[PDB]
Order: sequence, then C-alpha cells, then structure tokens
Amino acid sequence: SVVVISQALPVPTRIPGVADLVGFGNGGVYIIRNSLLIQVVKVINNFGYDAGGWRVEKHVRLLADTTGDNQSDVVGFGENGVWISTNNGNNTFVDPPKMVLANFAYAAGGWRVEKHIRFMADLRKTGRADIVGFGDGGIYISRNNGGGQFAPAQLALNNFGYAQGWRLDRHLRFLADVTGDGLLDVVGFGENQVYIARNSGNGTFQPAQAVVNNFCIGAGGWTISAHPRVVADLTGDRKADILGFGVAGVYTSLNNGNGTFGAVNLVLKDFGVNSGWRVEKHVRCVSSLTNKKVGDIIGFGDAGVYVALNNGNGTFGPVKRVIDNFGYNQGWRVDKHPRFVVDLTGDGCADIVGFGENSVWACMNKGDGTFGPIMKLIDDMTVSKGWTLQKTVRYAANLYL
Ligand SMILES: CC(=O)N[C@@H]1[C@@H](O)[C@H](O)[C@@H](CO)O[C@H]1O
Ligand SMILES: CC(=O)N[C@@H]1[C@@H](O)[C@H](O)[C@@H](CO)O[C@H]1O
Ligand SMILES: CC(=O)N[C@@H]1[C@@H](O)[C@H](O)[C@@H](CO)O[C@H]1O
Ligand SMILES: CC(=O)N[C@@H]1[C@@H](O)[C@H](O)[C@@H](CO)O[C@H]1O
Ligand SMILES: CC(=O)N[C@@H]1[C@@H](O)[C@H](O)[C@@H](CO)O[C@H]1O
Ligand SMILES: CC(=O)N[C@@H]1[C@@H](O)[C@H](O)[C@@H](CO)O[C@H]1O
Ligand SMILES: [Ca+2]
Repeated sequence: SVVVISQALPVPTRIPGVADLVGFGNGGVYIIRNSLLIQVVKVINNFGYDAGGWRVEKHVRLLADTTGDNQSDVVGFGENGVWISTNNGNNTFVDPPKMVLANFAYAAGGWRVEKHIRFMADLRKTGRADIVGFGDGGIYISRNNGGGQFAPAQLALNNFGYAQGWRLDRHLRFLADVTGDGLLDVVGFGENQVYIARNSGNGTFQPAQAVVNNFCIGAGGWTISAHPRVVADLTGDRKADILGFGVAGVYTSLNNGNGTFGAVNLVLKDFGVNSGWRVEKHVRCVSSLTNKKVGDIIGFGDAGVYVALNNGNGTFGPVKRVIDNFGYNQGWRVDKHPRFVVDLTGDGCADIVGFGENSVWACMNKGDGTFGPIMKLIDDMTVSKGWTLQKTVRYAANLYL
C-alpha cells in the first residue's frame, strides 16, 4: 500500500486521481466536484462552526470510506461522539450524520486536539476505514464492522501515547506500510529514536522497535518548528522511506524492505534551513509528479514552486522553478492559504491547488514534472469569502473512486 496517513495530511488522496475539494465552512459542508462544471455545492448542514458548533481546537473533521464502496464519507470527531454522514453516490450525503460511537471525543474519552491524534484508516485490509486514536495510554482502535456499525474501542498498542511521552511539539506519528504486506504500520519519530510498530492485521501492533537513531529532537536537533519530516515510497516498491528537510537540505533513510532502515544521507543541498526554508513561510511536500510513481520533491518557496525529481531510487536531479507562483512573493501565507500537491487530472502525476486570497488557483503537471500556466478555478473557499484556518477546514480528497 502506497497509502500514507500523516498529521499534516490525514486525508490521503489517490494517484492517479481527479481529487475534489472539500470545505468545512461556517454553515456546513461544501464540495467542488472535479468535473466540467466547477461550482460549490452545500451537502451537509452540519460539521460547521455555526452548523453544529464545530471547533478546530476541540474537534476533528475528515473524509474516509467507512462502507467500502470507494466513496468517501464525512467523518467528525465531535463533542460527544463520532458522527458520520455517508456518501449517497450523487454529490449528496446522508444529513444529519449518525453518531456511531460515543468515544474518541472531547466529552467522551477526554480527547484533546493538543494532546492526541485521530485518523481514519483501513488497518485490516477490509476496504473500510477503522477509527484510530493516538490516545493517552497508547493507540486505540474501533473496528469498522460494516453498515456504520463500529466496535467498542480497544487498545491496539500501549505505545505512542501521551503516557509514553509523545508530544505534538516534539514528535511525529504516521501510518504507512513499512513491510510491503499492504498493512499500515506505525512510524513514530519519538524523542531519541524513530520507531516502528508492525501491524498484526487485527487491530493490534507488535511492540515498538527503534529503527533510526536520527530525525528527532534529541537525535539530530529535528524540530517541528524548523525541520519537517515525511514518510513516502522513494524507490518504487510500495514500501515507505523516511525523508526530512534538515538544515543543510534533504536527508533520507531508505527502507531495507522489511522495515529496518538504512543510514541517514544528505541526498540534496536544498529545501533546508541553509537553503532559506521556513515552516512559517513555506510548504514542503513529497508526492509523485512522474510516471516513476515515487516521491519527488515540491516546495512552495518565495519566488514560486520548486521541484526536484526522484531518479527512481532515492536520488534527485536539479531543483527547478516550475512556476512563478503559489509562493510567498505572490502573497501565499501558511496561515491563510492552504496548498496541496495532488492529482487533479487523473494522469498519475500530481498537480497543485491552493485556496488563495480571492480564488482557488490550480496549476497542472504536464505529465513529466513540469507545469503549465496557472488557472483561476473559482472564487470561493477563500479568505475573501470568509474562510480562515481558525474557523474552517479544507481538503483535497477523492469523493469518488
Ligand atoms: C461539535 C459537535 O459534536 N456538534 C454536534 C452536531 O454535529 C450534532 O448535529 C448535534 C446533535 O444533537 O450534536 C452536536 O454536539
Ligand atoms: C485520551 C484517551 O486515551 N481516551 C481513552 C478513551 O478513548 C477510552 O475509552 C478509555 C479506555 O479506558 O481510556 C480513555 O482514557
Ligand atoms: C517520545 C518517546 O521517545 N517515547 C519513547 C516510548 O515510545 C518508548 O516506549 C520508550 C522505551 O524506549 O522510550 C520512550 O522514551
Ligand atoms: C536538523 C538537521 O539538519 N540534523 C542533522 C542530523 O540529522 C544529521 O545526523 C547530521 C549529519 O551530518 O547533521 C545534522 O545537522
Ligand atoms: C526559500 C526559497 O525560496 N529558496 C530558494 C532555493 O531553494 C533555490 O534553490 C534558489 C535558486 O533559485 O532560490 C531560493 O530563493
Ligand atoms: C495569495 C494569492 O491569492 N495570490 C494571488 C496570486 O497567486 C495570483 O497570481 C494573483 C493574480 O491576480 O492574485 C493574487 O491574489
Ligand atoms: Ca495530474
């Protein structure tokens, strides 16, 4: 499994794909269906700042296939429980949503945005999303048993929890396949080590196992505030490697193939602190922009977008300015204008969309990792129309696969 789930990007998108745009705005849930007709459509009078009292700092809103039909349902970790509005198949969703489990929630379970993490993930290879919470005592799971019926939460592993020292300002946690069986394992960038927890295919993980003594805060000086880190297949074998944007530039540790990891290696003198890159100003990604289907590099910098292509094995060609936009010099701010690298045309090669000041802007990969001219898609889901990071959530996501 190519699927990777991350703090930054808890709603993975498909490659190839024609992703849609989803906004959790004040009055409810809105979608822009990737198609010949580009318009906003309100679909759920809920999951909104004013529509149900939803709060960025108390609740979590995501999209995920909870039924197994490759349609994406709206999922909200609310005040008293978990609320799902399933996809009706026709640009509409069951409304109101159904409370499926009184847990994983602020007033049910004591969940806290600033202490814990909540994802949706197909962890048993059923075609459906199980509920996954990095809680206090460890990782908790609620089995998705089909038909909106979710099993009581059980401990999957007494690690990666708040009790074992995990902290959002110090550490990073991921779901990704590090062994090749297609089952998503825990990759955690802890205090001193980077650990692994192999997925036993049953809502449990085998005990943690350190695999790299680097890429952390007490092991390399990796900070959340300066040195982003991702998990992505860089070699092409559907197993996940490690990649961090450090001081000099990009470092990596390639998967052996069984989920033990190589050695840390400055593979590129750019996208790093020395090369000018700041989390405050700039967004850095890894996604496939070519037919090699491997992690290439994309950074939204000052002048524009910067791309470095992955030869096929972990090594990277020359950095280039693929477009003079989506950058800080064109007014793109991290705290105002979400940007995403995602396939919008269905060719396997990831494109670029940003929710800007007055419009949603797109920019299409030519198919080689070079890019076209910018497109003004629509004048909605923008600052000008009322969308802030403090009161709304926005995703690119595949509603239909
Ligand atoms: C933040 C949150 O959970 N909001 C929910 C809302 O979505 C739901 O419609 C209502 C049902 O009575 O309960 C509220 O608590
Ligand atoms: C933050 C957290 O871990 N919350 C959990 C809750 O989801 C679970 O039902 C319970 C199991 O006893 O323990 C609580 O602490
Ligand atoms: C944040 C962090 O690094 N936590 C780890 C924990 O997950 C592991 O169980 C333990 C044993 O090595 O070491 C702790 O310090
Ligand atoms: C944040 C950062 O860049 N950390 C790196 C560290 O991970 C690595 O082990 C070493 C290699 O020479 O250089 C440090 O400066
Ligand atoms: C923060 C930022 O934008 N950094 C870029 C850098 O990575 C690129 O290599 C260089 C070459 O033109 O231009 C800088 O301005
Ligand atoms: C933050 C933002 O939206 N910046 C855009 C810029 O990307 C675009 O090139 C220009 C065209 O008018 O308009 C600015 O508002
Ligand atoms: Ca594309």
